[PDB]
Amino acid sequence: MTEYKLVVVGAGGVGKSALTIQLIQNHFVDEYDPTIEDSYRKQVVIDGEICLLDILDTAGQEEYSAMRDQYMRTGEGFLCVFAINNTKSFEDIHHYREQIKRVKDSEDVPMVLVGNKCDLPSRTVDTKQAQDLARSYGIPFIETSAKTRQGVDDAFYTLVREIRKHKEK
Ligand SMILES: Nc1nc2c(ncn2[C@@H]2O[C@H](COP(=O)(O)OP(=O)(O)O)[C@@H](O)[C@H]2O)c(=O)[nH]1
Ligand SMILES: [Mg+2]
Repeated sequence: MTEYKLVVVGAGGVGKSALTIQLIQNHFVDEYDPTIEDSYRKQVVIDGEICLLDILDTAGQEEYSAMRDQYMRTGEGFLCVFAINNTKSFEDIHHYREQIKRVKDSEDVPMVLVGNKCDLPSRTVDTKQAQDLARSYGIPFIETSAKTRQGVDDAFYTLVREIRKHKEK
């Protein structure tokens, strides 16, 4: 069966680890070592196709590790994550998209913009802002909550759909 290599990137503390653990293990972790970068694997059914997901949950401390460049070169799709209560994390998104495009040496890279923590009442990044950004990038935008599981499957599954279309060119 097809294996899709997904990489989750974003500013520290936006919920990259919580989103992945919720997707893989169906539970909300409220504190996960922020220096730990690992890979998680899950078999899922997306649009009737059985496939395997290999997800890399990046950590900022591990960026200049020997394996980061391998997982970056091997990654087919990227989840660009920000938190809706973190204005700076949203403002940083452009750096991550630029880095991925630079490494892939490609303008068109399968990507999805994710606004995490949508369960929280305090929101400093409005949905209109993220929608405008994703539309200018030509990528989907999905609101998620690792706590309540809202949008978690949709975020990862859409990235898989983005990967499939890129393959069919
Ligand atoms: N309320 C809420 N808190 C979250 C959500 N996602 C992550 N968090 C919390 O935000 C903090 C940082 O999460 P973490 O996964 O370690 O972020 P990371 O540094 O990107 O890996 C942790 O305390 C999480 O419990 C969410 O969807 N809702
Ligand atoms: Mg983490």
